[PDB]
Amino acid sequence: GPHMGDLAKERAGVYTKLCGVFPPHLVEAVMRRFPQLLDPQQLAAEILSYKSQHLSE
Repeated sequence: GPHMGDLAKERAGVYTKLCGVFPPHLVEAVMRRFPQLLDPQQLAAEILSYKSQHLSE
């Protein structure tokens, strides 16, 4: 997927729901991880690891 155009519609709705699944500081970050894949549940998977990696003892 070299070109871009339809992704705008996905990220639009996806991000909207992200506000109800995770905070902005997270989404805004994870969004950089999957610049080609923007999903409500998918983004959750990445965050699950990102958080666990920065979890106290």
